[PDB]
Formats: sequence, C-alpha cells, structure tokens
Amino acid sequence: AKKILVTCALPYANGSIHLGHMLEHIQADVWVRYQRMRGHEVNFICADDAHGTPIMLKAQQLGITPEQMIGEMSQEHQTDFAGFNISYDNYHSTHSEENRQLSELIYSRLKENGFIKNRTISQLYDPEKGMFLPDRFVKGTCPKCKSPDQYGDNCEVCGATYSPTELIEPKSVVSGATPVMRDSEHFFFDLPSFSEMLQAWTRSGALQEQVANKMQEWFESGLQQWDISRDAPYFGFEIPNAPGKYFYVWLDAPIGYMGSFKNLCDKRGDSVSFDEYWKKDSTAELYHFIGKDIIYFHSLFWPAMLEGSNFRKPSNLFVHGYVTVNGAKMSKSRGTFIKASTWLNHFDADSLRYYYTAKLSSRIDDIDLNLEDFVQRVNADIVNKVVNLASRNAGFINKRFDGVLASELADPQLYKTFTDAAEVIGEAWESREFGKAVREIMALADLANRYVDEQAPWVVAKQEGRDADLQAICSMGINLFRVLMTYLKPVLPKLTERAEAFLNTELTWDGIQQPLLGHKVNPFKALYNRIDMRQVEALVEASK
Ligand code: MET
Ligand SMILES: [Zn+2]
Repeated sequence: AKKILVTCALPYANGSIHLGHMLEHIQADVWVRYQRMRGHEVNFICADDAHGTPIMLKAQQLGITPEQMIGEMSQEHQTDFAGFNISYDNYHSTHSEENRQLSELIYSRLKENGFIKNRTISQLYDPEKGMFLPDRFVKGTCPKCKSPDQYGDNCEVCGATYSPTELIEPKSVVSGATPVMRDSEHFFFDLPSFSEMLQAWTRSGALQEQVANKMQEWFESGLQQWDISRDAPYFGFEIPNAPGKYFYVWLDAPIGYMGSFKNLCDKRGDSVSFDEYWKKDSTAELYHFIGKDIIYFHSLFWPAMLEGSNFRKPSNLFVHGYVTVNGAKMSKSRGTFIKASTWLNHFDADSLRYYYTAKLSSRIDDIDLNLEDFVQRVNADIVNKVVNLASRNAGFINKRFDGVLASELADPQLYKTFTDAAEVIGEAWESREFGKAVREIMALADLANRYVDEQAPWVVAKQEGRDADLQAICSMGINLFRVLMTYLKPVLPKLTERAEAFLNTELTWDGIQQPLLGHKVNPFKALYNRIDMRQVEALVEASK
C-alpha cells in the first residue's frame, strides 16, 4: 500500500474558478479516486494562493481588508470545487500560520546554506502612493508608435515590446502620479547552484518528455538568480530580520502545499505523517498536477528550494495543456469564458468530468471543449451506451421478477471478457492515459449493448413461457453495467452513487470478480437524462 500526496496548483484568490481550473482539478480528482480504489493511502491537497500586490490593491479598491476578500474568495472557490465533487482531503490557504512558519524555515535554511544573496536593484516607484510598481501598474505612451494609454512592457496597438522605463509620460495605474526610478535591496535565491542537480532530474525519464524538452531550453538560456523579495506595502509574509521586506508570493506559494498538508496533519492530531511525507528519506510519493504556464516554478525553483532546505523533492510533475472552447482560447465576447459556477447552473458536474476525461492523455497538449461535440458525446456515451444497459433492463427485473437478478450468469465468457479488461483499464488510469481508458470502456459498452440486441429482450418479453430467458438476459446486462460503472467510478461520482443505490452495492475494483447473483436491485428514476444544444446556447448567453 502506497502513501501518495497529490496536489493541484493553488488558485489565486483574486478571480473566480473557470473551466481552465476545472480541467486540472478534474484530472487530478479522477487519478486520486482511482488510487483510492486500488487501496492506497492518498492525501489530495490544495489551497488558495492568497498573497501579492494585485490582491492587496484589489482589497484596497473594494474598501475591505485583504483578509476579508481572500476569505470570501476561498469560500467561493471551495463551493465551486465541491459542486464538481473534487475530493480534497484538505483545502487550506497560503495565508496561514503553517505556511508562514514553513516559509520562514525554508528561507532560514537556504540562507544558512549559502543560497541567499543580497543585491540592490532599480525599479519604477510611485512616490505619491509610496510603492514600487510592477510593470503592469505602469501606463504611458508607446515610444515607438506614440499610442497613449498602454500598459506594462508592450503596446496593444503596434505590438512593440519595451521596458516600461521607455514609456513616454509614464503614469502610475494606482495613483496617476509620475513614477521615478528608485533603488531597493532585494534578496535572491541562487538557483544556478542547483543546475547540475536539476539537469540530472531532467534526464532521469520521470518527467513528461515535452516538459524535459522545455527544461533543456531553459538550461540553454541560462539559469539566473531569482528575486524572492518585495518591498512594503505588500500582502504577504514579512522576511525575518529584514524590516519592510516580504517574501514574493511565488516563494511562499508552493510552500503552501506543505502548509496545507501540515494543517491537515495538525487537525487530525497526527504528529508523524508530515515528516513521513516531507523528510529526505521519505518512501511516500509526491505528485503535483499543474498547467504548462507554471512549469518553471515547479521544475526549477521548487526542487531546488526543497533540496537546499533538506526536504524531499517531487516524485513527478504531471503537466496538462490549456482548455480551449470551440477550438479557441476562451473568449468573453463570445461567451466561452465560462465560470465553474455558471456551468453548474446549466449542466451537471459529471458531464464535464466525462468529456474532459475522454480527451485527456499523459501529454501536455491542449484540451478542446467543443460544445456541439459535448452534447453529442455525453448523449451517445453516457445515456445511450452505459446508462442504457441499466435503463433497458431494470424495468423487466423490477416489474416481472420482484427486483431479483438471476442465480447464474447467462454468458460467463462475455462476463470474463469484461473483467479481464480491468488490468489494461487500470493501467490507463494509472498512467493518466484517460482517453485510452474511456475508449476501452466504451468499446466494452458497445459489446454489452450488442449482446442485449442479439438476445432481443423486447421480443422475448412478449413470448409465452420465456420468463426465465428474459430474467437471464436482463440480469446479464445489469452485471455488465456493474462492471462498466466500476471502471467509470473515478470519472462519474454522482452517477456512480445513483448506480450503487440501484444495485444495492458499493462498487469496488475487486468486487467485479463476484457478479450479482440472486440479488435484489432497487427501482430508479432516470439515472441520466439527455442534454441538448438549447442548453449550450443558454450557457454561452449567460456567460457573455
Ligand atoms: C503553488 S501553485 C500557484 C499557482 C498560481 N496561483 C497560479 O494560478 O498560476
Ligand atoms: Zn505602439
């Protein structure tokens, strides 16, 4: 029995959960649910990423404390993830005492071990507000084309890129004051000292090939020291012994994985598991599910931080691509930038979980939610292949056989074909080849429906003296449904609950080896209804 700690990336507290977040959290949750079904000790950990200058400024503009704002968004996020049945064992915050203490500890160890350097830099500063300006809080006139009202390091009219210090007549986005260059001492993490260690990790074959290829590009460009401090005013953790200095959000954010696990252990009264999972000698496995925009932090800074502070490193990184809708990046004007909360007003969680799972693989390629295909695939696969095996057979069992399934399998060979597939399907879930698993499951569903078609229960049912045959056929179909729903249990939690209620049994991975014989099932109302394009049109309209 393995010990496994799985995370998803920590969502920022200054925006709502959308379908891009949901791709990642669904992918991880399917994997986690499968690992639990195979008997492992699994800890599925997340948290909101609650620090930084954008969050501080947003709270100020709303006239509330950052603490109030992040608390509201934490509740909103957790409500949405709960609505998709994301099965976290703990959902915490980077703004927490556990993360403060662990961030201070890691920084102190890195500093004692020689990996922290102090250097003065020059940066644009708003002297009226009294704060250093990140690039996107400087606006001005493009030096190339002279277009006004351009933000940061690029012009949205002519496409030019430049340092914000080249903007003509620059203005602070916060106050409107003219910014000036000002010096400040910053603290830097000496990432280059870990180059050889990180190159050996890249070559080991654990990482996705596409991720290893990106790493080689980054080694070729040259690793640099990493600026891990920000000046007051800031919403974050103060640096010990450095008044007016704070840790940059991205230093504390991955430490938040550790902080969330520590919080879970502490709430459970468990004084041993934190060190069992995070010490250098750990035999537990640690996996981070992340998107391709945040690889650098997780594959270079983070393993180096851990190595330099005497903690174990990730076992693997599992990186996914971006979500597209109708083939294109989500578009607010077209109504394809869809919030998780909006989704649930129109469709259930299982439909999106299924669709994403059917498209996902172990590679980093983008995943397209084609809304026409979504309707067609949910209806074809869930309603007409899988649920059909229950719905077409359960009525006869309940009405003519008192709910009782036959005492023997009508076609034991066919049943064995279904149970023999468990090894390949389980390996597909394990390896994150979700689309392969779904293809295998649906091929079996096709075989099951062909069996029922070949036996023609709608004929047998009207023919005198054929009650035993009818019960046999319908019971066989229900047993095939039991197996298919076991394979899909990681994917479709709510349908699975309805299936378990109908079947009067919890679905376990090994349970499929004992078919339901001489066994009472319950009646049900529709296990899963069809969807249509009018609902898609409503979703898009509601998102504009
Ligand atoms: C430690 S993962 C932090 C992820 C970051 N909040 C993001 O959304 O990209
Ligand atoms: Zn320009």
